[PDB]
Amino acid sequence: MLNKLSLLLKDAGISLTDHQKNQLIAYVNMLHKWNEMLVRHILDSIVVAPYLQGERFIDVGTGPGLPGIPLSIVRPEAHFTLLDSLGKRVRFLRQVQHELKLENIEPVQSRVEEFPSEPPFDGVISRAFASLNDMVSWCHHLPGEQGRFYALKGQMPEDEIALLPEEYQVESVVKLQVPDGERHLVVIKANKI
Repeated sequence: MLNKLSLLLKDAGISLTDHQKNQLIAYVNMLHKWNEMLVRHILDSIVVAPYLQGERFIDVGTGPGLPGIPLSIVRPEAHFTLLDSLGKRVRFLRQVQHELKLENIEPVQSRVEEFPSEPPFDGVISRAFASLNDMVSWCHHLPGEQGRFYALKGQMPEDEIALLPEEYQVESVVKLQVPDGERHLVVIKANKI
């Protein structure tokens, strides 16, 4: 009830068509039934949306759709595959897809490998892993030759970056100062050859 007002207050800086906001609104009512952390997860997912390069993305271990759903709402021209191992989450995501009438998402049940990934993704995102290294190791088969790994951290993840395999490079780090509210988006790519 008061979650929206807070979310509206936070969006101060991000534009959103009434349509996009209505989908977001419905999503919060559905997510609430599924269950201030919620608002914070929705906001984080939205602020990062602009930095995802490409048109084909996958959210590994999406759960009830975080950051996946909020991302699909604010990036209508991009396609988001929402992956989870538990059919219960996938079924929820399908309801959401129906309620908000999302046309750019694909709820799919499968573990990381059980997933085809025939046609590579431009971007892989996830909040299910303990560290950057874990994420890249588990999702390594997903990004195209030019695809990227996106991870949202709080303070500069110096140790985790240092623990990244030589075969992977931090292409960029986006320090976000909006909201404490310290946020760093790490963009990783596999080194060629």
